[PDB]
Amino acid sequence: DAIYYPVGDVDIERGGPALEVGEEDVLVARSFNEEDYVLDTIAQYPNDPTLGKLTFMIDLKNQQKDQNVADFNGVGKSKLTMSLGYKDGNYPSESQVPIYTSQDVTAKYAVKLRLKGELLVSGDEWMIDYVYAQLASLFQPYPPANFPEVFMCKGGMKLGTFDSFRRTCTFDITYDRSDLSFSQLYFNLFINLAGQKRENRVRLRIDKESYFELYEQSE
Repeated sequence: DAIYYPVGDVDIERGGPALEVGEEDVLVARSFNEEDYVLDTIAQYPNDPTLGKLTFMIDLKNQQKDQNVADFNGVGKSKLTMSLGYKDGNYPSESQVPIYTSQDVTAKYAVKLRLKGELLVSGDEWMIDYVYAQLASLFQPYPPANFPEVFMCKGGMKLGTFDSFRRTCTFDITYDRSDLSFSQLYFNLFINLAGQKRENRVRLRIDKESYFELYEQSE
């Protein structure tokens, strides 16, 4: 009966080729890091103590903003948000938050990013059921392979390397493509853990090499 949105070993990349940034292109957003940081948050469902499943997503952020661009939601520390419930993998509307918001339909965009780090569950009573990174003009479109709105989707062993028990996933992915159109741009991790308990202490290390850049392309 559950609304359940798994993505396995998927590797989707869309867009024009890597932008060779020229004099007329404009950097409209850039975030980066000077050191590693770790998100460390207990995952659990309020109001439902049913054991065995934790579905959550990560708003992906970097701590430094390029001082020549406007503030944007991709600046800060990454954070974890539970799905609507144990049997509902959707997210509340108020949590469906874009990294960047466009104000001009005619704009064409290019993105350069690196996402490097590690997801770790705590202890030995949980495993990673699925995990994927997604850049898209929609929030959690499903199945993502069916949407041209999905620009980058990297899941499972296409996202990173797991330990023997799938307690950890260590990743280092890049994306560099152009000619993108959107109203709103989303950059997230979508995760589900399966296990024997009601909660887990979840850690996500974002390595200092992680960064995000957005260009408006010269027409």
